[PDB]
Amino acid sequence: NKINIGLAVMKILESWGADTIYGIPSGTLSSLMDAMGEEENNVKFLQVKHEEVGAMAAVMQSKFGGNLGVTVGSGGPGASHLINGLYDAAMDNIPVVAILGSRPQRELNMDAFQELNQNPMYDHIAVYNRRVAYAEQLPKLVDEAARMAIAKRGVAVLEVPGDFAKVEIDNDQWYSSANSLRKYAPIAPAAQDIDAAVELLNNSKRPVIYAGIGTMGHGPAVQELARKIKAPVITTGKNFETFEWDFEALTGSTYRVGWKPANETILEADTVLFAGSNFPFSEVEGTFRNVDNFIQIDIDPAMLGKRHHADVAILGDAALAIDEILNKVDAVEESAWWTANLKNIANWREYINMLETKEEGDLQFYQVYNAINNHADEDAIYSIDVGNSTQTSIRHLHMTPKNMWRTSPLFATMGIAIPGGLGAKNTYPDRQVWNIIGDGAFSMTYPDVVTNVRYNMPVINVVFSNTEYAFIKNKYEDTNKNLFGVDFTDVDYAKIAEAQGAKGFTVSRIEDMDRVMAEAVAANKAGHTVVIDCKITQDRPIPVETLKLDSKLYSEDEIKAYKERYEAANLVPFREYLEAEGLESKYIK
Amino acid sequence: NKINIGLAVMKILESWGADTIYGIPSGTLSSLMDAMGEEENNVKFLQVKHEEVGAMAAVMQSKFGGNLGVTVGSGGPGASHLINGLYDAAMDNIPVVAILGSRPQRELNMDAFQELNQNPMYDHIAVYNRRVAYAEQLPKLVDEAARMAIAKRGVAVLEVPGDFAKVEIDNDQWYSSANSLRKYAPIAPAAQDIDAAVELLNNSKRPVIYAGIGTMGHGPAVQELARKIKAPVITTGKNFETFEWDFEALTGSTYRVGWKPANETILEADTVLFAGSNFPFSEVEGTFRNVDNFIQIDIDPAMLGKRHHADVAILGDAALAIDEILNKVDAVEESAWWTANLKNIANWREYINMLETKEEGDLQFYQVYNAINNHADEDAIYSIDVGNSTQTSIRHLHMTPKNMWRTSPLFATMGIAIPGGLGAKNTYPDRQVWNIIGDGAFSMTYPDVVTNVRYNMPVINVVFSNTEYAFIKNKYEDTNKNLFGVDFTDVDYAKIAEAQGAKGFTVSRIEDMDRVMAEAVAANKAGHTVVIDCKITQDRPIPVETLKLDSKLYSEDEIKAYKERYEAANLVPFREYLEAEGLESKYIK
Amino acid sequence: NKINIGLAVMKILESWGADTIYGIPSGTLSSLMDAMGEEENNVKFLQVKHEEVGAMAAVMQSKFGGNLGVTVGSGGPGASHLINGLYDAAMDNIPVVAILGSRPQRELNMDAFQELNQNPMYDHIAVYNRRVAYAEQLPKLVDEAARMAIAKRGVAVLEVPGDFAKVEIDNDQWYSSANSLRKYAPIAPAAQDIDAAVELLNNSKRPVIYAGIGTMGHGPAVQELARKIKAPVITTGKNFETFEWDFEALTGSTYRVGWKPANETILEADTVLFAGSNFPFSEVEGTFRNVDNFIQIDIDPAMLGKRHHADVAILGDAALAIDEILNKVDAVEESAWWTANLKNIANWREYINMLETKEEGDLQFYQVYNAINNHADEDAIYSIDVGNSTQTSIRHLHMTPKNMWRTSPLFATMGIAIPGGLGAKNTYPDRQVWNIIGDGAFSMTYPDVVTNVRYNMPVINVVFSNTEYAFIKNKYEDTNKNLFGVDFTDVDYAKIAEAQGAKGFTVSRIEDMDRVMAEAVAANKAGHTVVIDCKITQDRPIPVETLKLDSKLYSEDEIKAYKERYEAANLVPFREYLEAEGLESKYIK
Ligand SMILES: Cc1cc2nc3c(=O)[nH]c(=O)nc-3n(C[C@H](O)[C@H](O)[C@H](O)COP(=O)(O)OP(=O)(O)OC[C@H]3O[C@@H](n4cnc5c(N)ncnc54)[C@H](O)[C@@H]3O)c2cc1C
Ligand SMILES: Cc1cc2nc3c(=O)[nH]c(=O)nc-3n(C[C@H](O)[C@H](O)[C@H](O)COP(=O)(O)OP(=O)(O)OC[C@H]3O[C@@H](n4cnc5c(N)ncnc54)[C@H](O)[C@@H]3O)c2cc1C
Ligand SMILES: Cc1cc2nc3c(=O)[nH]c(=O)nc-3n(C[C@H](O)[C@H](O)[C@H](O)COP(=O)(O)OP(=O)(O)OC[C@H]3O[C@@H](n4cnc5c(N)ncnc54)[C@H](O)[C@@H]3O)c2cc1C
Ligand SMILES: Cc1ncc(C[n+]2csc(CCOP(=O)(O)OP(=O)(O)O)c2C)c(N)n1
Ligand SMILES: Cc1ncc(C[n+]2csc(CCOP(=O)(O)OP(=O)(O)O)c2C)c(N)n1
Ligand SMILES: Cc1ncc(C[n+]2csc(CCOP(=O)(O)OP(=O)(O)O)c2C)c(N)n1
Ligand SMILES: [Mg+2]
Ligand SMILES: [Mg+2]
Ligand SMILES: [Mg+2]
Repeated sequence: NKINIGLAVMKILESWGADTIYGIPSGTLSSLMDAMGEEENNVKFLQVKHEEVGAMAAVMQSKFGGNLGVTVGSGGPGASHLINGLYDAAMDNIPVVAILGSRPQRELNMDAFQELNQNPMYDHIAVYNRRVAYAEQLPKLVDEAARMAIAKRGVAVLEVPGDFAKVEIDNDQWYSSANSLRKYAPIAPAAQDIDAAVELLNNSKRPVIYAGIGTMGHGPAVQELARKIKAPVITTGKNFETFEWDFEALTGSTYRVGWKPANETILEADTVLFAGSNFPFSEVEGTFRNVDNFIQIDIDPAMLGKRHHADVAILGDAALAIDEILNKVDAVEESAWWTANLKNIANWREYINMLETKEEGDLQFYQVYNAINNHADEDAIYSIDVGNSTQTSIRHLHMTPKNMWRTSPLFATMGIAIPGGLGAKNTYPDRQVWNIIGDGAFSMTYPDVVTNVRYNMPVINVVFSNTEYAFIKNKYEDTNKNLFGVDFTDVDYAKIAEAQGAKGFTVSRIEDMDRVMAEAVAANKAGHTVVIDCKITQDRPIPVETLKLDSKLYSEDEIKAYKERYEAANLVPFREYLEAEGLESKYIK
Repeated sequence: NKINIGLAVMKILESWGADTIYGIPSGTLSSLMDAMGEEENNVKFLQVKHEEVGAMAAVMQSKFGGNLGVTVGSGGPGASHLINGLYDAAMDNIPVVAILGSRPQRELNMDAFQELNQNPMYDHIAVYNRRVAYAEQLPKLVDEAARMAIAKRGVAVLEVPGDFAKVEIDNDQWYSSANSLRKYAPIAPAAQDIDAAVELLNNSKRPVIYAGIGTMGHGPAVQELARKIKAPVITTGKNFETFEWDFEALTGSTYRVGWKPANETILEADTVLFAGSNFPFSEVEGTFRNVDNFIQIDIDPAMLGKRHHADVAILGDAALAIDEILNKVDAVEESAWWTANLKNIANWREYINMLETKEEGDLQFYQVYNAINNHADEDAIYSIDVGNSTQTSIRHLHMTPKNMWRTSPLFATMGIAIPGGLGAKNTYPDRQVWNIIGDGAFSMTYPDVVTNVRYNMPVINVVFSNTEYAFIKNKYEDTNKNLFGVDFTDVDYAKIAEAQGAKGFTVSRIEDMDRVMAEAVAANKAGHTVVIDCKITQDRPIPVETLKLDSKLYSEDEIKAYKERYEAANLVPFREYLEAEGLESKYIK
Repeated sequence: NKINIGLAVMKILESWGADTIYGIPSGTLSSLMDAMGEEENNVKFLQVKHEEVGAMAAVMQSKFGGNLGVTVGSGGPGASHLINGLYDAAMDNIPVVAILGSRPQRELNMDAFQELNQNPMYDHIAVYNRRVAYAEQLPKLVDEAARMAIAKRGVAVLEVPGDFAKVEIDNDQWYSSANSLRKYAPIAPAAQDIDAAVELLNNSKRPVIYAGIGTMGHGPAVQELARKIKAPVITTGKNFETFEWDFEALTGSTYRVGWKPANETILEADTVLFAGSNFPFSEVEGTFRNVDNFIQIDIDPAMLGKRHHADVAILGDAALAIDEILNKVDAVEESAWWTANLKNIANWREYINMLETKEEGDLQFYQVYNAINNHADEDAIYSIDVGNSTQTSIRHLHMTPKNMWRTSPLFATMGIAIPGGLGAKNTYPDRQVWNIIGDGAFSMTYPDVVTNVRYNMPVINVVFSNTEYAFIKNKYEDTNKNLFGVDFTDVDYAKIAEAQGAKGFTVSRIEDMDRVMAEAVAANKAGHTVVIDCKITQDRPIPVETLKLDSKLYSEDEIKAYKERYEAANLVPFREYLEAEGLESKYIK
């Protein structure tokens, strides 16, 4: 009883649940692909236009809760095109199997055509990186690659000479260890550490909960704890979906891609409950410079006390920890700290709502997000690209745990949106998927819009056309001293979409946004991939990391100019709200 | 309130329990070392003669249950000398902090004297590998390096420009996260998996327990389980101390560095309980080629089903798993399989004992080990080097859990013995420490014998002088086809020892061994480091991976020659014992 | 017609002149070594005690003008032990072939015993780094490795699975490209650039010639040019042998390992003729801070204008360039600049000679060098280790082009002396070879003294025993602010030497030095390797990089203390000599 090595490989991938391979077919990968669909195998190939899109899609697939992704790249240039997707997965600790094709074994080291040592290529970021030495061990290595990708939460790479998959072996000369896959259940926290945390929280006059994705799946519990001890909630740029968008005590996120409330709260807080987070701006932006006590909860020992000295360290699942704390902590009836924060939050929501609900004028991204909120399904999935217009989505999207919002948050590679949409739609074929993209990022990946069309994976692409980079337009004055230089004409994305078999729309006026969005959604429900080219203004989101509103921190002229520029006449500095409740700023003046 | 960065670094190391730095002082490391012993700091420097010895000692320190080790290497050649120690730690998953000195910041990239990019040097094996960008962050990075070394169980590397440690900072500009150190407690296994294991064990006619270091600390329980279900025990080359050397059912280890019983048992077994092991020879030597069922217990998901398909996979602490299995499994009163094995083991012990107890003649390593057994403390520590004479120690040393036996088991670097002795003696100053070394390995490290002398860390070095490499003398016929070529004259190690301030002994006769060993131990108890130059024969340990004893596997001539060569006339093939109990070989004929 | 791959490999090495392989025999290298000496092959194996010594010897062999060296390291720890030797070769641009042994092909990627990916190990420093993919291509790759090592002037690395060399192939399936070896002849400089150089030299009032090893073989011409235009000569730490030690206008080298004259001259010069040098201290020590014009000659375009802006750049052989300049430049009859320099040099020689010729007292390295000068052959070879006592040899050894002086000048790895002696003696069996070593460096390599003994390669080891590191004792005050901490007892090296089959001597008094040196040389001429343990004082060489002698640069107290400490009462600051000739310092005051 013999079996083709390529088929054995497909059977192994199938056993691990990796039923989708992303890439472009070619010579150095043909032997493997030729076995797909054989003997009832269910592994399918999803062909992309650029390998980086395939790599990112394989990765985003897991981020969205899908199966283990597999991405391939032909010897040399195909393999190197995977880099942005693999680095993203490495930094986000996302499991993914990358198979690098290669010239046949006989050609290795001969300086043959497109023949090179690809082992160095991804050695720095991989959790597994090997060049298959002979055909007969390919199955064992693919099996281990999957096992390692999952166990080590990262990129497992295999360089495979193109002649190996054609070889035949005895069926008893291969096996899958997928049946032995086991994962650790939630780890219960140490009572000693939970008690120390409870004591600090009980004695704090200004507690604040800072929740990262470690709290995913436990938003209701966090909101319950927040209300019990009257502690406002701050979230991370990756964790907005965990909370009800309209939660009374949600202050948003800190720093640039955040809200005004969160940025003011963290500088006035006394005790922080850092739950399931590895906020990267912590040290360099002095996020916790005014905090007195720091309590951290995490399942990874490497993270304990990393972003700030921890007065209390809790090793364990955030869910279990939050529950234990919720049960032991004292209830707080009233709090000036809480009252002041709720008003500060309400003030901010009045501002955001007024921008979103404008009725006429030149289109701004604010109204595009408004239209999305008015037409999106309650369980819609959002694949967000990297840029100023897209990341500001967290100030507008009315999400809940029913949604999923993913991007490239740390490596922050542009072009992640479209790949994300493919991974999502592949995992949830009957679910509404949105790709929110800036024109710069769209320009790096729009050729792959045809991929959604060809594979009947309908998505809604929302493109923000604002000529010059909005975000980049904010780093030649706040850091530099000269002008700018980031111009771009204006290509017709809607026309390009039509040329690709997709449905294109173009909108540039607030009064036309709702209708255009309605037609776009209806078109998507008819099974079409759509591209909405939103010609927006040059307006930038109000800089919440530099709030020029407090008269004790900035001059009248500054405040006046700041308000006029961002239409923020009605925003009120947090200190006013603190003082209105009988409290005083702990750092201002 | 200011503080020297070097001192802050020492305070951090002290907080993590890393109170010993191994290396050689010099310019590119002086700024750091100059702060040692300041403001009551207790971090001490242990100066070696070769940096590789310092690196290996820092690593072996942890292997022996000591504190986190720190090793330093001066810019360029000092740092590169650490390689063998770091690779060993990487492959053994042992935490260790390596600090690479470097030319001052101003000289970087200038192609100055001894100035180079050292980031590539250890990037492949490190769990952390960074070049400090500016003086003020050195404390934070040393703190994280320790946190990462421990959490990731590996090598954390920092390249430190020599001018950084001289800089001063505010005391509030640094902190240690050592107080937040937390580790996961033993993980309880899934009842479902324990039950599946119990069912297989209950229905097995020939069960065998294969225990690796995952069972460290639970030998009594394993021995109890072995007796309850009448399953012989096989151990790994790293796990002998876990069992009482004279346990009735201990068959030893498989393959070359093993015993005859274990090698025959594994080929006749039906069900294997692979507990806490990652035996590297599994696949390439077909260790489990005749097994029917395979049950594996491990705390690392990456290992489940790695060395063989697992019919049952148990994720969890070996201790807890063994206890649960012991409690649920059915007791077995009698077993022909067990009886046959006990006799096979007894036959082997008769052979080994007869070699160890010879009374007169040219010295063989067998009698050296006999002398060690007759004079060593019950809690003696053994630091074993890499070679034929030293590794065969597991066939002779009468150990128990009261002992510790460590070597370089996977990377297998020669020269690990002396460094191991330093790490051990540093951790246990009042405990008997033995370094068992071959002359080849001794020749790579004997200059450091002076280190034990100078720091008053008395150890007993036992050197096997056999001219040509015993092990290497067995790879020019069993693999090659030509002669050999591994000669060495015979230097006077005892004389060298005296020249270094140590006490030297020379012995070449069996009838002189006991007295020499007695004087050596007495000398060590007087506070002296000793070197026993054992001039042994060219005799090689009987090859248990190729037992030429069964008349159905080898010819009369072969058996006759095999017996005469290894004085094994009385060894009896396991099949005879199986048949004597009414059983039949499952593979022979 | 078939041939063993191992033999084909040896035939190829032989054709490239690589007739000596350094290393230690073992399993993963046996297949290759088993073919040595077959079918009249003349490649021999030189067995060392530590692989780093083998690597360094293979490299030093070429530095001393020998054949292409080959060094081997067994899979894992053997290969990693080569690092210090390979990094040295990489930084010095010395050709060398390194063969890394490896577990058999079938074991690769199986996580077998001592099995690992060694491709990352030396990728950063190698000019060629490949893992042989299959047995049949081994010959082609060894051939290319030699071709690349030589053409790229660096380290060519091949990882070779241990089972490949055993395979047989058709004799017509391999060939050597050694017959096609071709090298570029000296490149003639552009007349345009030579003329620009001549013009500057002609118009300079204070010309100085700074000669690096690019001038090797052309010292007489440089000395002739120096005299013709009356330009003093400065040499590099690697180029002393190029000049007659007593040349009237030789000022020595600049910075720490240099002479007083050179250090003062460079700061007073106007035009520098930088010939064949890449002096690493140039920028970081501001060597040329006071120069007005800079003319550089080099055969490597990458070096032109590297160490300083070049007013004139000459691409070409230093010999040809010097000759063209010598022929076109104007002769200079007299020069105050020249006269002042000759007197400054003479003053320095009076100082050095008085220290070297002391008659009685505690031994200092000065008198050891004196004894060497009085007994060494005119064509003696000097292998110098890294340290304060050894590098200061350039202030004392009376060398000429008949000698060869080599060390590890840039990577600066300690332990280079003994390996250098092996490479030298292997290349010149009937030539006197000296290894000058500090006790610290000796302690990292003395086990290999037995290698010279066993292979009958008689060398004279001169060891400076000064307890604490002399050089290191000068970096805890001139850079740090605390005490020191670099103590070492005092082992009996002479006794160790005797134990190794060598002849040991011990000397600690000036009045005994000549006799001891005489007996040592006579013993070496009797075919014995000798070890002279020179117990010297703690005295440090006078710091020429910080001359506290000029009353306009330092205080009376400083000058007085400086003179008393270094017995330099009679040294006169260069400015006095300049002013005596009617000139003025261009920077002092
Ligand atoms: C252009 C751009 C701008 C951005 N701007 C901002 C900004 O202004 N503000 C902002 O906040 N973000 C911003 N981000 C996102 C930011 O870079 C980070 O990716 C994000 O804040 C990290 O969020 P996190 O801490 O929730 O999760 P991660 O960094 O993913 O860390 C999660 C932590 O939770 C732990 N964990 C996981 N599971 C559990 C469990 N069950 N129990 C306990 N612990 C668990 C993990 O071990 C880990 O330590 C931006 C991103 C981009 C691309
Ligand atoms: C020259 C030389 C020759 C050798 N020859 C032999 C030989 O012939 N035979 C031989 O057997 N060895 C030999 N060895 C040793 C061999 O190379 C391996 O290092 C050794 O067998 C590995 O043993 P192990 O499986 O116990 O542990 P490891 O390889 O260290 O693996 C231990 C396993 O236990 C798991 N674990 C850890 N803690 C727990 C826990 N609490 N609960 C559950 N699981 C846990 C780990 O995750 C891991 O999978 C030799 C070594 C040398 C240097
Ligand atoms: C501990 C220690 C201390 C030291 N201290 C000092 C010190 O104080 N002072 C000092 O001077 N040195 C010192 N050195 C040596 C120093 O580090 C350098 O290695 C040495 O100065 C480099 O000398 P170089 O310029 O002659 O040659 P290299 O750096 O080898 O460069 C030679 C140049 O010549 C060129 N070249 C080669 N062939 C030709 C040709 N035919 N024609 C033209 N150009 C050619 C090359 O391309 C190259 O640019 C020390 C070394 C050590 C280990
Ligand atoms: C692949 C990649 N290249 C470059 C960058 C740098 N970068 C970050 S934001 C940005 C501007 C992107 O502009 P666009 O997508 O048009 O978004 P906008 O800021 O205008 O909304 C750039 C170039 C990046 N993050 N990723
Ligand atoms: C650093 C290092 N170099 C080389 C090897 C290869 N090797 C393995 S065993 C061996 C022989 C060692 O001989 P010795 O220490 O004399 O022990 P013996 O086998 O004679 O008892 C060698 C060279 C190794 N394991 N480590
Ligand atoms: C392999 C290596 N390790 C460390 C250094 C750092 N280093 C440079 S000089 C020196 C002192 C060496 O002392 P020794 O050989 O005794 O010579 P001395 O200075 O006393 O004459 C050291 C440790 C180096 N150059 N190479
Ligand atoms: Mg844009
Ligand atoms: Mg030996
Ligand atoms: Mg010294």
